[PDB]
Amino acid sequence: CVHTGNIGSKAQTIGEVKRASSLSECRARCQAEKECSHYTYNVKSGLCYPKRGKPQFYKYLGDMTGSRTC
Repeated sequence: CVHTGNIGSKAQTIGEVKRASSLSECRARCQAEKECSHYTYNVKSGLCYPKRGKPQFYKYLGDMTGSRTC
């Protein structure tokens, strides 16, 4: 649900990519958008990708995709 994985999602980010100091932060960033079904937190650059709609998973080292909430 919210344990790293290193999987990126090709699902459209619901807005501008905001950087998050933690994956936890990016979770709250997803909790913000009602459309957000999951988020891809790129821990590597520290970027948070709150993503809407259905997901699409790919192997990206650094991308932690939390399924919105666990």
